[PDB]
Amino acid sequence: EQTHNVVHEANGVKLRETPKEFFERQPNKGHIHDVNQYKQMYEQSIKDPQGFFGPLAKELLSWDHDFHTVKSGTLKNGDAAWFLGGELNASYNCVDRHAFANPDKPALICEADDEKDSHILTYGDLLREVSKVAGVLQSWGIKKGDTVAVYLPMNAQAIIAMLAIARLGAAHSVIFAGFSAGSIKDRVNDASCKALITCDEGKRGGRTTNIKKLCDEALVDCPTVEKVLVYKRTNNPEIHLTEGRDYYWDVETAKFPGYLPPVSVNSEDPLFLLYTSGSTGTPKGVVHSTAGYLLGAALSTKYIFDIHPEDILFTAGDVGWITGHTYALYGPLLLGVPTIIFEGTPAYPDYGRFWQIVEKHKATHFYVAPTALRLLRKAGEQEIAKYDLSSLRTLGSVGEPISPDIWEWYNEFVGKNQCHISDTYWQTESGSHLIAPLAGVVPNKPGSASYPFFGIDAALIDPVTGVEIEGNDAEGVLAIKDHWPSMARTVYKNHTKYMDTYMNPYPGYYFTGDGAARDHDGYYWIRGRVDDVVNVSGHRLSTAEIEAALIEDKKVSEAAVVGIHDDITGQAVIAYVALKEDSEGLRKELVLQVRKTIGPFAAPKSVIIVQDLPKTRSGKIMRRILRKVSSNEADQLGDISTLSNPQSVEGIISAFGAQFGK
Amino acid sequence: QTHNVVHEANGVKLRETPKEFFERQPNKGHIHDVNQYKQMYEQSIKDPQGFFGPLAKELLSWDHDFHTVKSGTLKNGDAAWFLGGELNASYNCVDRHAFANPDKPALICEADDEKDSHILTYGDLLREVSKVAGVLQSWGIKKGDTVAVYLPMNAQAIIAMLAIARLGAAHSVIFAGFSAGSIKDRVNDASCKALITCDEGKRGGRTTNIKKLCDEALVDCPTVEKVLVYKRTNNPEIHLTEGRDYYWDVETAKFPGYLPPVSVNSEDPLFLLYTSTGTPKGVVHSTAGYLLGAALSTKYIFDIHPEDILFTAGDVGWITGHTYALYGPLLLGVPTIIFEGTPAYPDYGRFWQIVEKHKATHFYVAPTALRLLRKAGEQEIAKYDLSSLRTLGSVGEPISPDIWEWYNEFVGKNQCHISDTYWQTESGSHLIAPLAGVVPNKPGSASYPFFGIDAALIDPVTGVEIEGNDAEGVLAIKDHWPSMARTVYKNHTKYMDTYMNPYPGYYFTGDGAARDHDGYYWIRGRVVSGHRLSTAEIEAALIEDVVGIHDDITGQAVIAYGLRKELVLQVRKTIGPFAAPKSV
Amino acid sequence: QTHNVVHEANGVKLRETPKEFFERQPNKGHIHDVNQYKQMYEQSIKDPQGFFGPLAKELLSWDHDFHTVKSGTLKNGDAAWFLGGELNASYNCVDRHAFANPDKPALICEADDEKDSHILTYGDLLREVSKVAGVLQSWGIKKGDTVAVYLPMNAQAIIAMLAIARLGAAHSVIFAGFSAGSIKDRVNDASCKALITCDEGKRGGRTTNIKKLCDEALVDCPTVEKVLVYKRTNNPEIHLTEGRDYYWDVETAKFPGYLPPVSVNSEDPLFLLYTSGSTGTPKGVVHSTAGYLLGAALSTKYIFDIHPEDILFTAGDVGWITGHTYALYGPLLLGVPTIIFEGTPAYPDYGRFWQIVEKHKATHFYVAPTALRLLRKAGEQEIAKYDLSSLRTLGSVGEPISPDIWEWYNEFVGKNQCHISDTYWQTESGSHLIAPLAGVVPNKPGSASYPFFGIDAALIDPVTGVEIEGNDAEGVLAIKDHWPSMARTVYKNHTKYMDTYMNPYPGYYFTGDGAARDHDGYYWIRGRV
Ligand SMILES: C#CCOP(=O)(O)OC[C@H]1O[C@@H](n2cnc3c(N)ncnc32)[C@H](O)[C@@H]1O
Ligand SMILES: C#CCOP(=O)(O)OC[C@H]1O[C@@H](n2cnc3c(N)ncnc32)[C@H](O)[C@@H]1O
Ligand SMILES: C#CCOP(=O)(O)OC[C@H]1O[C@@H](n2cnc3c(N)ncnc32)[C@H](O)[C@@H]1O
Ligand SMILES: [Cl-]
Ligand SMILES: [Cl-]
Repeated sequence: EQTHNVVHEANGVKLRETPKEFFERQPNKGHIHDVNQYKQMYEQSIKDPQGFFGPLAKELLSWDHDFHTVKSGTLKNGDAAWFLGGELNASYNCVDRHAFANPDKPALICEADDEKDSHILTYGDLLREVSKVAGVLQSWGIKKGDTVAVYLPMNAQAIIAMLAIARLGAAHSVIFAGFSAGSIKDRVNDASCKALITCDEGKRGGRTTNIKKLCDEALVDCPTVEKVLVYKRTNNPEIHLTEGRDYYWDVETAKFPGYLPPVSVNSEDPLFLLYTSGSTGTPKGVVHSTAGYLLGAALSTKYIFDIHPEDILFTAGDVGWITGHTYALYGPLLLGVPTIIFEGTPAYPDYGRFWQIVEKHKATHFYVAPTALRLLRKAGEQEIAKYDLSSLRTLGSVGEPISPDIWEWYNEFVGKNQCHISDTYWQTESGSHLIAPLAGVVPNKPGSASYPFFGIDAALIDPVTGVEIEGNDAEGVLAIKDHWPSMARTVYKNHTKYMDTYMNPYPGYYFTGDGAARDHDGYYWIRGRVDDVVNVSGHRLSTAEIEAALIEDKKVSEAAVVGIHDDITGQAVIAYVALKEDSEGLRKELVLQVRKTIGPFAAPKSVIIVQDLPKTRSGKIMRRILRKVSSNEADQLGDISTLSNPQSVEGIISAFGAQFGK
Repeated sequence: QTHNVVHEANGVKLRETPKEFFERQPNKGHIHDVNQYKQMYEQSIKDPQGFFGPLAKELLSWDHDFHTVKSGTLKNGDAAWFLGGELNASYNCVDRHAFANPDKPALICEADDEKDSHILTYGDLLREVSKVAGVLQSWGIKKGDTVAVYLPMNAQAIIAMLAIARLGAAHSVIFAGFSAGSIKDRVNDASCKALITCDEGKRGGRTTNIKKLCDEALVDCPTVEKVLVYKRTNNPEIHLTEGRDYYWDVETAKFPGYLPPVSVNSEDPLFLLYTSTGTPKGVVHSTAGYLLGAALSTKYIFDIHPEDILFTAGDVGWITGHTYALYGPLLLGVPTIIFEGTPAYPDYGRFWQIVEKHKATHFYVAPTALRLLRKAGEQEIAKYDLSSLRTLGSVGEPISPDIWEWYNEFVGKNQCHISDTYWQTESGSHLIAPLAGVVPNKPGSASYPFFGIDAALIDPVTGVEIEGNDAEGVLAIKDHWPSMARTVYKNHTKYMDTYMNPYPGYYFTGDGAARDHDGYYWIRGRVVSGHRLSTAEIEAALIEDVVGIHDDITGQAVIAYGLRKELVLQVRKTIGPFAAPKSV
Repeated sequence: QTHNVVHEANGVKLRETPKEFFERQPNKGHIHDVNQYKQMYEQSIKDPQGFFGPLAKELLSWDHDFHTVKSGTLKNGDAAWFLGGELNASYNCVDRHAFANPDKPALICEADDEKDSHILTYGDLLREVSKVAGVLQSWGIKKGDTVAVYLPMNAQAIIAMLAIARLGAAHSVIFAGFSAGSIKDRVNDASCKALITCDEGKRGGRTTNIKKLCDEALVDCPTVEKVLVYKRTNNPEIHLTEGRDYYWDVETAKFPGYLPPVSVNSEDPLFLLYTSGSTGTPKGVVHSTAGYLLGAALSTKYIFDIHPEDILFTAGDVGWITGHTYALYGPLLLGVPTIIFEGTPAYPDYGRFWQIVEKHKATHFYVAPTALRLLRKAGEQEIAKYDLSSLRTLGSVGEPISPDIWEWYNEFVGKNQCHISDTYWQTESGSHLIAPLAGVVPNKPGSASYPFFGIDAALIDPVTGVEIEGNDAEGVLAIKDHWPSMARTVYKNHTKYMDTYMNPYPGYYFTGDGAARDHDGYYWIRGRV
């Protein structure tokens, strides 16, 4: 049909063909001929994964040992495996092989917080520094199977640290630099890391950040950490190093040579742990294999973004999150292109920094979160005209829904109606892109991620019946019908939590946690999470974890945290608190509690003080009532006589109306 | 036609394989007739490189190629096969079949009480082996470690052995009937880092105290860092030691159903198997050579095809369960029946109920069991449909012509082939046996030597090989073979003193045998400076009025525990001048 | 024609290889003439990938292919060869020759007193090396560990090194003449998990205190968990520490005559060898596995002209690089017998070397000019008592050889019928740098002549730091690019390595020596600067 009765996003939406200038700027024949070749390749990646991914794994990756089986396992049994029998090394495929080919080609284009401190590392430079850091870790006893934590800002040392760890066959666990001491402690202890790599202080927005200080605070309770490597980011001599545990990056790396043999690992040996928040309260360490994850990175980076050897990628992300892992580090370095590592903010020294960077290095591909696009539209639209952005041809959006208006703003003001826009939908647990418009191939509907990617058999499940929905113009739970190379393989030392979360809810499928809709053309429209996980400015948060931090305050008895829409951050956290026995004073105190328990980025937008929370006959909190109230749907609550304290609802409603502003 | 030495063979008609064997055979037999067998055998002796090289590639999956098929000599105790090659045992027993057909049955587990019986597919087996391997790996188990197993004959024993071999470590299986002291000795000699066991066992309906005996042993086993305990009975009164003991179900739940197998060298030890007035010695088997011997013997002697189902009524506590309940059949990708209980529980028809239930085609048992069932449950055999069987194996002890006939008629219905298999823990796999559907049987004779086994009879007095037939003597083997044991753990000298030095240039089985005019071997049971002495005879001469040890000059020395000179002369004039003890 | 700078070169007639060399040669020479050598040399400089790749395949057995022949630069101290490949040193030096012909001799052992001499075949060598590795494997020694050796020059020293390399560990040989303080400094720097030594030694008929010195040093060596002690004299009053010291014979009896060798990466360290430098305490020179082995095999073959039928007698000691490269690896890699001499040139008389050469029909002899000066002074008359007609290559090493000693070496030992190879190299080069190839390069007494494959020699002006073009020149000797057997670091002190070798003249390797180059390109070593 032409009209949609379910997918209202799609009604009267004109397709947006790739502009002709995209192809004029393309350095070579595109990797895909047209949308028909894409459909053929897609159908093969579903019907015949062995014949499709086998050759691609050989083309894009360098192997130390061949694989005998392309694909094994099933979602329902949680035993997925790819490229069995094969051996390889991640740092070899990202550094060594490119350095041998051309050691002088740029690899890390590092733009520091303050541009005066920017620099460029070639592949030859990167090989030597990765080798030396790996040499230090090796002399410390790090070996295949160990885990090493990283607590660094978004700069060269973070990338070097990750690649040095993977060079030895160990798994890195990168901890976002905005995390508090308690969040560091939790992640390090769950992984039992033997070593940590960090720095003395950080630079953000021109202001100094206390990085080593928070490590010392967490490490008092991290008995498994034997040694710490400290990079002199500020060289502030007043930063204390603990004798026998802490050692300086520059001093130790000077003892070792600029080449170290990489350690061969199995395709399914763990490459890294990345701790993610879910519906649990405690963060869960998502584990990724080596071969499957790397192939997914190279494959998506190449085909969805249309990356060629001549190109330059600026992923405005942070390696503390999956987007930096896959599309600032592994994706581009696997393909041998330069990648821009930006340490600062889009506002420093002014709101043209992104564009100053793009113009400076003639970047061809730009990848950013819609939260930033909203900021630059609100505060820095006047800066764009100062910069030449004609080197760009691919503009990616990631991590949250992109509104059609922001899509248009991105298309016109950054791309000049001349670039292809790739709204990429995916997750930490998927490793790489799931649904995205391939650059130069897929026509765009603003606000739609369009078609599923190679190896991704997407489906919609009816939330009522648990049955897959045939046909288009449909809505439901977004699930995937078979595993794919870059799919996460477990939750570290807690594979049962992994099964209960992703595989068991919809047996036979993978459960994304998201709902979506499919229009008459097969285009998917993401409709946000269905498991009440909150995404604030691109950061996955656990409302359960925020409730725990608020309760830790001994003046608080009960806490209930929900998420609502926000014009700036996408979603905002609303915290409801009941006290046992101050005003904004207490509310400010609680916000700071969340800041130092989890991290500044998890602070609630607002704190509502209530006499008590609505609870069932059981004694448990009905959070549905707090969600309906917080979204000004006070009506639609329904019959509340099932509660044990229905009189509380009135107080909840009035408190939200009185305290959300103030 | 007449024998003056091998009296067993006089007037024994050959017993051709019944026609029903071939009617029940799922495919064309692997060997056409005895003449083809003789050609293949002669090559496996004269040209081991050209014979075993191709078979090693056919029957095994390799992670790294081998550059030399065969190396070393018996006289130097440096035997090695497929040098340079790398592989993994659990990959060849599980992974490769799971990829091919994950739903094909692998372990048909018959519990002590049938209500608890279940079937694991190759896909199921891969997941369970991977999860246990993940637990052990997170505990620090790695190549070169030894891990003890103290479990009954059930799925967990099989899973545990394969998970240990998946990491490149060596499993040391300890028969679940052993005492605390027997556990203690074996664990300490092997210096095991971990132990896998269960809380209690079920045998004949009665509960056995398994974990309790382990705790008693482990008080003096400092090398054991952690123990994995399976809830076989879930008896809550069974104590676990904080910080050491962890539950199988709890820990395996933390890890995924796939774990990369760890490649090992062809000559890396696959397992240690301790023997029962001697002190227990850990017989060590290589990885590649042992596996090939298992697959090769299982395939050709038993005539195993992919469609078949093997019931080895043995226990992994002994070599028979190791090779023909686990490795042999799983290497070939067939189902294997793991029976936890006794032949009497819940009644004396259980074996036959099991064979009927799963339509087993191959049955392998010790004459001791056949004597029991003949004495107490003969009437139960006919109650069950046993027409799926075509091969009936006997192992571990001589099968008398009388028992052979009873086995042939009441179990086989004069329609099956009987394979009297002779071998030892140290040989890894069959040495002398009638190939099913190929070799005619003489009841009580193991018949011909197997591929790669150059059998001979040695005069025990002179150490000289006996030429010709109608002969008797010490059973010895003239060259090493792929599945031959490689050492005794951390005691290679005892290995040399036992197998290689008594008759230098040969392997000494410890058994006597006779060879008749047709070449059939008849096992006849167990038997200083080149002169053989009898410790028993020196004790007798001294009593009318002794032990052996290694010696760097005279090879071995005899120590017997004015009068000392009188006794030495007594032994010289009773036995012989060269038979005097070194010291009295 | 005339030299104004290289005064050593004026009026020095070339000395061609005697005819009897080519008569005693068992097979067609590996290089026909000097002109073919220069075509090969120029390829080894202009095309290292195309020259050394095939030679790496030809001379070494691999467990994994390599993907890149050469990587890195002198200026960044990140040189690497045969990247991605794996192999094992003991497999190439023992196993593969045992399989081919186990009865061929490998170690021709001449003890301090000849009555105790014996010969190990490659089959015998493999069984012994396996048993010792089996001992170390059971002790926890594994790839990445370092194991110290404190043994005289005899079979056990050779066996211990090969057994340590069989497991993928690095052996740190400590010359048996070192004091306890020297042992202490070396063992601690390397953090050795185990030590292999003996109870006592035999040197010139006298007993030496070996275990006693180890015990005095080990009181300050916490990392050493276990010690393996060989019974050289079997003196029962030698104390072994309970729980730490075990006997060689007692432990090897427990293990089988074969053990699988452990694969190591091309650039995994094969050994540490501690040198005395101009800067304080000893420094652990580290050598790769593939690069070093290729260099040892390639130079042994082409400079000495070694063939399968030949027998090499390197009268050195494995405490030093000369014994590492040319008493052990070089010859064993090529599957020829090597003569391991424990005693002195003086005991029981000054005809010991020659009695050995005659005894075993040695075709190659390799010694330091210090021994030549000793024998010239004291043992010249003994040379005529022994048949030395099997020799055809006479090597000099470790120090300049004066034209006088050269002539003496040439006439009384070589009988004016042998070729003389004055080899110049260092511990840090792994193998020969400059030497006259046997049967190829005519000699100028006192000159090492031309650089070897992959060695791009040059002279630098010490004052200006600029390479000196043209011949008839003097200055600091340097190399313009790294070579396969070049040392890769100083253990846990890569900065000392960069400061010593790579930084003085960036872009070059600094040999620490001064030299001169004459109009014919022959190099004249002028000693340390
Ligand atoms: C990537 C990343 C960060 O991964 P993660 O931090 O795991 O968050 C994953 C969740 O982010 C949301 N999301 C991500 N990309 C889009 C998109 N293009 N359109 C709409 N929603 C999107 C969904 O809710 C995902 O499940
Ligand atoms: C198998 C097994 C268990 O191996 P193991 O427990 O080592 O006992 C090995 C000894 O068993 C006896 N034996 C084994 N098979 C037969 C046979 N077919 N006919 C006669 N005797 C036999 C011999 O004495 C063996 O040396
Ligand atoms: C080999 C070795 C031992 O290596 P090492 O002990 O490091 O000493 C190395 C130094 O010995 C001197 N040297 C070595 N060989 C010669 C020679 N043929 N002609 C002149 N001088 C020589 C130089 O000074 C070297 O740099
Ligand atoms: Cl005994
Ligand atoms: Cl006597």
